[PDB]
Amino acid sequence: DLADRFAELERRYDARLGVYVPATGTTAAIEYRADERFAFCSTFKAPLVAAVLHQNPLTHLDKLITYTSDDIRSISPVAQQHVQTGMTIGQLCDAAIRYSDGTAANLLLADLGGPGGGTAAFTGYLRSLGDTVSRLDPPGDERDTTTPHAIALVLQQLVLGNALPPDKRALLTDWMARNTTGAKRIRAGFPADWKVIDKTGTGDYGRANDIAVVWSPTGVPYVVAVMSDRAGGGYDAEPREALLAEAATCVAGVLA
Ligand SMILES: *C(=O)[C@@H](NC(=O)c1c(OCC)ccc2ccccc12)[C@@H]1N[C@@H](C(=O)O)C(C)(C)S1
Repeated sequence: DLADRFAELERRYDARLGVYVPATGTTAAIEYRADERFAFCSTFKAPLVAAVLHQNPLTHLDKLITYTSDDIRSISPVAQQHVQTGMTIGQLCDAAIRYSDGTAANLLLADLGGPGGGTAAFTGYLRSLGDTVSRLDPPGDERDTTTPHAIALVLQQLVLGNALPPDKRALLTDWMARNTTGAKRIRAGFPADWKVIDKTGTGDYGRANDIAVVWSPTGVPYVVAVMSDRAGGGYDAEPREALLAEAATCVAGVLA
């Protein structure tokens, strides 16, 4: 049984784990806590970049955005070394996905505009793709959570579907392919000849997420959503990337 392995991982890492791989032609859904809520964390940044991409002509990626000292409130490795010059929407997009740049995310939200610095327009974007589950706005807390199941179906639609026109779908896909942050999660649990694109998230209460699209060596695709937290260790509990790698390995197994 596959759920025994997963429960084993949860015991080992003293974690709660969430896994969802949506069904295909010959494969059934892989699901484990696939319907419980977990924080979004940085993972929202991927569909956030789709939101922006969808919303505008491609040449909008060339609009220059200025931001100051007070705009830099979270880990922002790219927004630090630009604050002077400014940054383009495309550069912010690049930074949001590939480096999980928090300031880049907050500026891209602000670009979407509307109430709540853009989080309503954002949620609106998710409703439009049939996601009634997620919500952007404390383990368990309703706010800024999604389910392994809801996010995986969102990513499926963005990377393998008609949510974005080929050209814009491509741009999203490329940024995730060249992610710098996911080396030790889903990537690590799949053989080197499977091609894996992903966006990660990480937070307090030992939260660690990875959402990905994978392609078998013969080009068959799957969406893989892995979400976890470790409330057992309190606010300052450490994220366990291993747990994510391991789960992926167990998922790599079934799909190989
Ligand atoms: C999005 O998850 C980012 N995470 C954090 O900035 C973050 C955090 O955010 C609340 C404002 C709270 C606690 C921690 C603890 C340790 C690292 C980061 C945070 C960025 N994304 C992460 C990712 O895995 O994609 C990251 C690159 C480690 S920071």
